[PDB]
Amino acid sequence: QLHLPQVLADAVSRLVLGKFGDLTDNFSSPHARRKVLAGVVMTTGTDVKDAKVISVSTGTKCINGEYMSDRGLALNDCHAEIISRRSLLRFLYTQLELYLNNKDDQKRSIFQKSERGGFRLKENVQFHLYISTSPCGDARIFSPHEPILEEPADRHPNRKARGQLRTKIESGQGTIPVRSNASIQTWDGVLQGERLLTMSCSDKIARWNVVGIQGSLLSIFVEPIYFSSIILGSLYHGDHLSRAMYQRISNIEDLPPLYTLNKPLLSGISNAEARQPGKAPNFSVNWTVGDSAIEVINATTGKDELGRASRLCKHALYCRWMRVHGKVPSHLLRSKITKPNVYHESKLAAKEYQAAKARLFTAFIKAGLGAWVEKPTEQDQFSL
Amino acid sequence: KNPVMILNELRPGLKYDFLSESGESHAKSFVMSVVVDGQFFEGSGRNKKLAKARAAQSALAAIFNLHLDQTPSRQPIPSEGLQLHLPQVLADAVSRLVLGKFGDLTDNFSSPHARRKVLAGVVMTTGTDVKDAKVISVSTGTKCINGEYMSDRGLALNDCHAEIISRRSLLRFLYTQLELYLNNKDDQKRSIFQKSERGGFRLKENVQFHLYISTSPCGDARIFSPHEPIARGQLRTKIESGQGTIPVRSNASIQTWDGVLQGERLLTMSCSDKIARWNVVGIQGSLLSIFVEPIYFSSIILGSLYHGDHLSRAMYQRISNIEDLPPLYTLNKPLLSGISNAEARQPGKAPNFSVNWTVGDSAIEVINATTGKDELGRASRLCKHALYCRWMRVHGKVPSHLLRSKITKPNVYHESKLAAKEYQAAKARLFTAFIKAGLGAWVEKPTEQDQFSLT
RNA sequence: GCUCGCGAUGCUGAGGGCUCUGAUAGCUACG
RNA sequence: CGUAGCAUCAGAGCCCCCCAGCAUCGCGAGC
Ligand SMILES: O=P(O)(O)O[C@H]1[C@H](OP(=O)(O)O)[C@@H](OP(=O)(O)O)[C@H](OP(=O)(O)O)[C@@H](OP(=O)(O)O)[C@H]1OP(=O)(O)O
Ligand SMILES: O=P(O)(O)O[C@H]1[C@H](OP(=O)(O)O)[C@@H](OP(=O)(O)O)[C@H](OP(=O)(O)O)[C@@H](OP(=O)(O)O)[C@H]1OP(=O)(O)O
Ligand code: NA
Ligand SMILES: [Zn+2]
Ligand SMILES: [Zn+2]
Repeated sequence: QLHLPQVLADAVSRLVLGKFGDLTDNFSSPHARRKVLAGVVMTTGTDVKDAKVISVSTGTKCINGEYMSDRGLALNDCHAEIISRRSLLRFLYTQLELYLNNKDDQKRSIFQKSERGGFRLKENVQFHLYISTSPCGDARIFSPHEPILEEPADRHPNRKARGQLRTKIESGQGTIPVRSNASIQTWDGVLQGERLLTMSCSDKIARWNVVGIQGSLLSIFVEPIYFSSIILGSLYHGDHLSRAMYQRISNIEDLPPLYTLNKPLLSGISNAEARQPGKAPNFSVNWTVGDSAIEVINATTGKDELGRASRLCKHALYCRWMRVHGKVPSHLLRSKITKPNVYHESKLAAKEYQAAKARLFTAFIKAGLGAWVEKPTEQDQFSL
Repeated sequence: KNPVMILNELRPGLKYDFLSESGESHAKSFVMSVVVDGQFFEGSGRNKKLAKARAAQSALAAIFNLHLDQTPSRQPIPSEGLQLHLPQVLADAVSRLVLGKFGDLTDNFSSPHARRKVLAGVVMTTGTDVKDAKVISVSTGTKCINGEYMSDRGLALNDCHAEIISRRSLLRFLYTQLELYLNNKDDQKRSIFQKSERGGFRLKENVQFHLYISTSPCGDARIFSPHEPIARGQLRTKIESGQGTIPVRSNASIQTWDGVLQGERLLTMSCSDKIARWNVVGIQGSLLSIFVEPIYFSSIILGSLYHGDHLSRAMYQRISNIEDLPPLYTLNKPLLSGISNAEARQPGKAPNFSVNWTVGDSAIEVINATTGKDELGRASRLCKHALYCRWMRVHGKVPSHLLRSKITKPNVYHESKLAAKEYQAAKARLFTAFIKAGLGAWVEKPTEQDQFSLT
């Protein structure tokens, strides 16, 4: 009921589990089967009374190359922790609309207006990420197993494999370094059979630890937001996790003025979670506070089982962003740059988020850790 | 509704024969057959139930009327003279023929070179029957030469994407056909060429070439989403490493030979764009155009990744604004079809070699895609030097008054090419059409590569 | 300490095949 | 009113084949 780091971790684990149970008919629903669960919890104080479960999700798979959407209707990455961040973005958009509904609703929105233009979180509002296991890539690859009291730390931390950017590789096991032989995916290349490379969860969480979790579109309204803590339900290796999350790019420099290399609390839970039996389900559930029920997405297609777009896809998010843009006065924008109303350009209007991304990519390259691998440029050239 | 189930309700006593299996892992291919009302049908797929469902598809479509029609899966018919059969049946015939001949050249798909990502081929039609179609050439490959291996003297291939190799081996077929006409007064009836009223030669009537590619060609014809089938036509260049393409920016300088080893790479055009180019200046190239009138593909069959709207854009529609073309040149609008038993995607690395074979060769030639030369470092039969040698042989034989464009004592490859006045003018109009459509400059590779001579 | 080459034992998303079980939509046959 | 037999999903069991990294250990070499 109080908040020192271990009981905070145990509390967020408790909360995400319990919310998941409520949404799955006390874990009796067919959509309770999972190999990885992840969740976001918001805190407003030292009291579990004030702590609320912002989102929950599951999933261990990414999209098949054939199913990338040139309209932003599919989910590329259904690892449970990626999905939980996207559900958090739905919550952030909803809180912006709650804010500017009327001057009486504004006091219940988590945002205020900011001295530097745009909007920011109100004080002592924090976000905690929970994952039932360690994130693929640098935080996991070297030790995919529960730790032991006997020699817990890494015996070879100076190997060049340590810290490397690594891609999930379509149809292959493992997470693969960005070998210096090629770095450009092409849309036609991938449809043909080049395997879709998707940066590992450890790398995405490092990137969120530089540019914030709110993405580029939301940064046009809101100052960057960062996870206060990362809590792992099993497979917690501290040296590996802290390497993966921030310590490998401490060489980053020249970040634009609100951005920083965030170093959230990392922690495991008291009673580590149990490896779930059975095959891993091919679906991913997701829930954001203020939803009546879970949404279930087929991870390999990026869409629900009837083929509808997720409330979490590029296109739905873009639509949320436009709803808010329409209600935001021109003077209150964090960027007055004008860009056409296509997903890719609208993102380019986040000039200093883009600059931050550049410093990130440079830090990895200078560090010898490889060049970040992006999606085919055609992925984001769509309109509403 | 599921085809196997519908056919079971129709003819409940179903025996499906399992015709054995090919490949392993993702390159698995099963074939499943059934006999309905006396006729014998086939289906191909990665897994038995898909092969079975496609056999049942052939069944219900052949014995009864068609099936589901997604719409992008249905095909643009050609510009005029809808000659050769139903579009789908011609498509499936062509794809079977190329796939068969590839089997023949690879000891029924067992040889080490049978493993491939893209298979392409050219098939010649001479009548309305599909009995006397004939495979002219067969090729594979999805890689290009590295600039470290380009030749100042014409001994290396630049581009080994399957369809490009297919066209060049076609050119070998065309030199052979002219040599056939010339070397004996009687072999003219056997040839595909005849003398042209405008001078030079032209193809005999109803001789058509059909291009087959196991996938939509790289570049603009592939920039779309296969499962949302309901988008701007830029030019693109192949990238330094691996398959696929990126669009060109019009403001980048044209290449100069040493300076594109020092700086920006020696970029090569995407297959979608090269095939639009072929739809304007024809497939025979410039040298052959000194001897022959322009030749055009009549069909383009895609063994997978077919979508009618985007293929149409990439092949002709995106330069429908071209005008002022030389005599005999046109914007060719061929048939665009997919096939019934479409190929599955095989995620994985593309092989490093390119197989090529023309009708008349006795065995495949295996080229290292990255060196543009064969297994033993020799120049292939397709490189610029060898083709110019064929062309010079043919120039030694044509009387000077039969040349469609006058040239005497040819010495330099580039000079001989420049002699093709009208072809170079059609090339100029194609480049103009692309620029004025807002789609980009053609990346002309440095012409110092063509400053060489036979001896 | 690392890197490179060779070797060994394991670890960690695809494809394929076969068997069982429940539904759902069918289709026959018989009393 | 039942039983038997002849596409979908959904779950379970037994196999085969990848994947390109990673761990641990050996051998040779270089820094
Ligand atoms: O991490 P994910 O949840 O999978 O989504 C991200 C996100 O794109 P979307 O929020 O539009 O889906 C990034 O965009 P930002 O949030 O940083 O604005 C984008 O990176 P870019 O903005 O630089 O395009 C990145 O795509 P990429 O992999 O090309 O970096 C993409 O990750 P995935 O492509 O793996 O979904
Ligand atoms: O089949 P490709 O590999 O695409 O070869 C063509 C062909 O070159 P060669 O005939 O010497 O092999 C073209 O020549 P023509 O058929 O038009 O005579 C030439 O175009 P030029 O007319 O400008 O020589 C073009 O090169 P480019 O892209 O520079 O126009 C070149 O394609 P590659 O250069 O990519 O091999
Ligand atoms: Na990107
Ligand atoms: Zn992950
Ligand atoms: Zn190509």
